Amino acid sequence: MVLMTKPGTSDFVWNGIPLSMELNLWNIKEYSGSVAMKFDGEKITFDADIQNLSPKEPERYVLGYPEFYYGYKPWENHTAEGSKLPVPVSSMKSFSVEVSFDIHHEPSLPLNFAMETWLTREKYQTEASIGDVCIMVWFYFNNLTPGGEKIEEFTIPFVLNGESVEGTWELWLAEWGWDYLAFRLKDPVKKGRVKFDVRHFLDAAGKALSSSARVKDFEDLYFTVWEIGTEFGSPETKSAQFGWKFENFSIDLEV
Ligand SMILES: OC[C@H]1O[C@@H](O[C@H]2[C@H](O)[C@@H](O)[C@H](O[C@H]3[C@H](O)[C@@H](O)[C@@H](O)O[C@@H]3CO)O[C@@H]2CO)[C@H](O)[C@@H](O)[C@@H]1O
Ligand SMILES: OC[C@H]1O[C@@H](O[C@H]2[C@H](O)[C@@H](O)[C@H](O)O[C@@H]2CO)[C@H](O)[C@@H](O)[C@@H]1O
Repeated sequence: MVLMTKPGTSDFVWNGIPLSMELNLWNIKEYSGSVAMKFDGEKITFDADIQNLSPKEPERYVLGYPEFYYGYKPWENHTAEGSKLPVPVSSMKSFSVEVSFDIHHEPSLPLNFAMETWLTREKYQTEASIGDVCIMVWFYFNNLTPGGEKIEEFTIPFVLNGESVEGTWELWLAEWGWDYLAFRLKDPVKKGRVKFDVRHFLDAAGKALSSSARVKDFEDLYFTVWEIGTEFGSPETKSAQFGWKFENFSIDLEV
């Protein structure tokens, strides 16, 4: 059992895969109340009942992103030992990700269930800047839209509860300190099991950024990490009650 009740990171191994869990309240300046994140060998759970919230920077909009991840998260300069990432995007033949999840939250809270990676020019950067890319995949959202603006839609297959389906994904793009691309599933799923190949999203992103003047050689960027978690909160959020459970996690990176 790994149990955290304050912001921090812990490495763990689940089904033979080395991972990191981060009770991530990155944009919260202050709060009162409770947070708890736990891994017990079969599932990872997170619960929060916090109040008196204020952001470190409202321009960033969200307040936090409790999560777990496989690989190297640039911002924390951290990877658990034994990860196959980072690798150049061009070396990835396929990268299957599967996980069961159940998200619960008070109705008014801005929240998503989103996975993400950071594509960087150098292998072990400690930040993203111009030339780098953040790609997110949102399977659920409540009172929250992605940053930037919606520019396209893509039809990308995934397996939902064991059944192959074709999802329709909106692609939202923002040019900030780095390029932000968020694919948002149009029929969000709040509880279920999903399995999909990240390569489809990398392919769509590479097409969308083909005429970019900021992102130069997409396929030469390093795919550093795969994060799974829930962003939550807006600049007006003063309290947050929500949590989640993730189970049945597996990956298959073919390089
Ligand atoms: O303490 C280490 C380092 O953390 C920096 O915060 C990171 C977070 O760790 C990371 O989760 C967050 O990712 C968000 C991203 O910025 C958004 O564009 C979008 O992708 O959603 C992500 C999850 O909400 O990025 C921030 C950095 O921007 C601290 O900022 C830094 O001071 C600190 O040293
Ligand atoms: O850290 C940035 C954050 O942006 C979130 O979208 C915000 C956007 O930043 C803001 O300009 C717009 O007015 O509101 C949206 C929220 O509805 C985005 O949802 C996050 O993924 C991203 O992390």
